[PDB]
Amino acid sequence: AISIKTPEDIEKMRVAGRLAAEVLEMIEPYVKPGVSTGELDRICNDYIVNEQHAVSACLGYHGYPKSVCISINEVVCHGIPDDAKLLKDGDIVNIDVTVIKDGFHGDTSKMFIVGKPTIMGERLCRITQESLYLALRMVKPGINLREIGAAIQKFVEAEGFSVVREYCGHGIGRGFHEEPQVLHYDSRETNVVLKPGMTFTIEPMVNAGKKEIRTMKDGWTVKTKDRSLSAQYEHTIVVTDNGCEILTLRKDDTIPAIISHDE
Ligand SMILES: N=C1N=NC(N)=C1/N=N/c1ccccc1C(F)(F)F
Ligand SMILES: [Co+2]
Ligand SMILES: [Co+2]
Ligand code: NA
Repeated sequence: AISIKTPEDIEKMRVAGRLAAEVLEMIEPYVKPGVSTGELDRICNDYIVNEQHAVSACLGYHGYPKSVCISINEVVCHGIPDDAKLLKDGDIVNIDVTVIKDGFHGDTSKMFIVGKPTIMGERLCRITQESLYLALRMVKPGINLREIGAAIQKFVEAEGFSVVREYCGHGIGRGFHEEPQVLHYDSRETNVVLKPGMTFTIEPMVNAGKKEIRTMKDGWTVKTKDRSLSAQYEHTIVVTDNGCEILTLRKDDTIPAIISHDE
């Protein structure tokens, strides 16, 4: 029961996506060594609310206590903005912003690397993003979700990394999570054939080591089961008549906003 967004609806996604991508533009300057994840959440929430005049879709969603998730190193997802957590040299850092504005969600996230990169997180972060872009490039009317998922996996495995299975991109709209599920791997289960006007996310979680994850005592923080690094990027898109438009693109992104397969 995939909604097909209207024109007016799609225009609201664009706004909401820009909003969400703008939070992540805003925050980069403040992503330095010595800063606290607790501090960043403070910063993004103030902005979301006061400046952007939007709400976090994070906050109180299943009891989520903070306004953005911010995962570090071997934290895979849903890390908790913690006033005592500080960023060190060498850290790979995901911050996931999801925003509602005028009743539509925008949902995006990115890796920041902090101070002096290391070769390994410099790399895992690169593949992770290329595995998103690869997939972004496949989206068009009549392709199957299954193809996309299979493709992300191969890319990712060929580099000696694994795709986290527990999480998936998703339908998005008036709801955070809508059909379809966007698995980032192959499944006889998946058989979705895309149509002009579906909105959804692509957001592969990629581990440097093995694909097994583990939730912490706090009920929230997911880690690598082998403490290997993990990394994620996410975008929201609309399928178009000839391809896709990416609705949460940033100035720092290197793929076009509009993507066409037509002649
Ligand atoms: N699937 C997701 N893509 N972006 C997000 N923020 C996603 N999920 N967030 C979840 C999922 C379950 C429970 C709580 C959250 C929260 F709060 F981080 F948003
Ligand atoms: Co997100
Ligand atoms: Co998402
Ligand atoms: Na991580």
